Amino acid sequence: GWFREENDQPGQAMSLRVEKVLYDAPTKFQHLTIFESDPKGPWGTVMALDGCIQVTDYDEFVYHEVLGHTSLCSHPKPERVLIIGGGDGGVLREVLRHGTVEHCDLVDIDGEVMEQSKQHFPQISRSLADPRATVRVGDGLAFVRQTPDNTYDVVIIDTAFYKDVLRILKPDGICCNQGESIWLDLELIEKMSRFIRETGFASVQYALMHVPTYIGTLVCSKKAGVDVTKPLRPVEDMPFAKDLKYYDSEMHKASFALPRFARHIN
Amino acid sequence: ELISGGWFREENDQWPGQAMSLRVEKVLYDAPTKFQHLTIFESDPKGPWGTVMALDGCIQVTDYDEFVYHEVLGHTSLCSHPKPERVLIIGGGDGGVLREVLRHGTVEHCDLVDIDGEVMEQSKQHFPQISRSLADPRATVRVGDGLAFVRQTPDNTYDVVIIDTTAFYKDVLRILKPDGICCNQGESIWLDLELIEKMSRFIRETGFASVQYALMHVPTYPCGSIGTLVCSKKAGVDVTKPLRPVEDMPFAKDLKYYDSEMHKASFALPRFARHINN
Ligand SMILES: C[S@@H](CCCN)C[C@H]1O[C@@H](n2cnc3c(N)ncnc32)[C@H](O)[C@@H]1O
Ligand SMILES: C[S@@H](CCCN)C[C@H]1O[C@@H](n2cnc3c(N)ncnc32)[C@H](O)[C@@H]1O
Ligand SMILES: COc1ccc(C2=NC[C@@H](C)N2)c(O)c1
Ligand SMILES: COc1ccc(C2=NC[C@@H](C)N2)c(O)c1
Repeated sequence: GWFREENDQPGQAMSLRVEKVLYDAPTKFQHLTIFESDPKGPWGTVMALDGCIQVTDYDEFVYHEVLGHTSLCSHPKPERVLIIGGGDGGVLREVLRHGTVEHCDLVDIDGEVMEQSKQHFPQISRSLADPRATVRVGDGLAFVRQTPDNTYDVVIIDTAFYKDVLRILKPDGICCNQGESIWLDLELIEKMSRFIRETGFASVQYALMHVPTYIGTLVCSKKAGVDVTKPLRPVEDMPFAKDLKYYDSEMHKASFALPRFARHIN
Repeated sequence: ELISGGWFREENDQWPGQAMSLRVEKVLYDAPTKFQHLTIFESDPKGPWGTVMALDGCIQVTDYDEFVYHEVLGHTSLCSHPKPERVLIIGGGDGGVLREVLRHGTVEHCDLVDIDGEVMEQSKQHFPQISRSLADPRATVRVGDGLAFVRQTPDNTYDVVIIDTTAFYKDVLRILKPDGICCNQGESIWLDLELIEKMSRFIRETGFASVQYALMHVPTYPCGSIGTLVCSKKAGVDVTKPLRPVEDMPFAKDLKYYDSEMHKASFALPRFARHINN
């Protein structure tokens, strides 16, 4: 058998050989597929949601180190962190390396994702049981609505709402979401960036990522003048810097340099 | 083999258990050549790709993305050179690199050698926007093996050598002038990290003073990432910061990918790979 991935945005398909199907069922919220890919390939275990791959053993370090560290290294002293989505635990694992982090909340709508990540991606999900984390099953929209002003230093969106994200951040707050591809959806990113800036964020900057197959991130600061393109707390000064396989300060700087057709985003 | 409405399947033997497929709208060419199997087709009009070129079942050019790897190859090499007057391109029968090279006012002549005359022929036909450079009076376009060509070239002929391909490295160093920049199509840091390190190491060894690997951001590559080894003949040259920034040259604003920030960014590698560049 072969898992086939397709996008409405057509005439193209990416196919992965299925070694063993590990989970395949709808959930309260979406279709969840987990499979062991060809042992001769690099991919390891693969997770898709509604047919779109979200996690592979092989590349997960990329998007988890970028979202975790681009945001937290852009913050003067991130103590309280919210993660919306992230039920696999990867961003949480990266967030929790930082010795400044006192507490992280994680809210994912789908408790089956977390359950299934516990069983099939222990390399990613081990962080869910960290004492500095509180993991909640529920809607992030509903969650941010019922959250006090000035609760978090950083909100990470790993999937009215953006007013509430702005509201729940402290004055020096960093918001970081999963952006669309500049190839696939330049139009969406332009719109998101304007949207976010208008709802109140002072600077919005798009960071690009290098994935083995195809993504990036919007990094949003509440206070202006702050150049998020240069690390405010370089990871190189921190004890875990050599533990990371993708992210460092040079990659952080490089990530905001956009091909010319997309530059006007930043 | 290929039919209209059928699917083009791209597989890679270094990466088993995956395939990237494209829906074929119109088969344009599908025959063996003297050297390779050339396959050209119009892809799904509702997709972004347009016309697609494959050699031995490996896609080499699409209308959508060609600007990336041609701008990266053309300008990273030429903006690292004080005065690129005479330019060699090995491979590149489609003319894409050549079109970028010739944007530069300092170029007097560019030689181009591609082993397969059918590639150039079929690029003139089905990718006019890439191959229009093949008719430029400042270009001499030749059918031949690049191995024999550089073997037969005098010492200190070229300011820049660009290897754009699907003992020889001794020759490239030899035929470059003292200020020479060599540039090649590099393998993926994902697929073949080791090849790049062995390659970078033997290039330096054969006698190039510095070697730096640049990364590109492509819309799709089912084999990881495509890169470029940018190599300096003279010592004390830093290819990672543009020697002649494109922002000063009248055609900068015509480029869709490359600029100085992209140039600098391209040499920042993922931590797992950074030892390649230091
Ligand atoms: C698996 S994670 C994939 C990203 C790479 N780590 C994506 C998660 O976002 C969750 N998600 C989607 N919408 C929401 C909302 N509205 N709230 C919380 N979590 C959400 C969804 O259940 C996935 O687990
Ligand atoms: C099409 S180009 C790759 C597309 C990026 N412009 C790859 C070309 O290299 C040629 N090639 C391969 N081997 C050689 C040799 N030995 N010499 C010259 N050209 C070569 C081959 O015919 C393609 O046209
Ligand atoms: C080679 O097949 C693959 C492999 C990985 C992904 C993937 N990893 C994260 C997310 C962006 N997509 C994919 O979509 C297809
Ligand atoms: C949509 O599927 C695609 C699209 C593009 C490529 C490609 N562009 C440059 C060359 C190296 N490969 C591909 O292989 C498959």
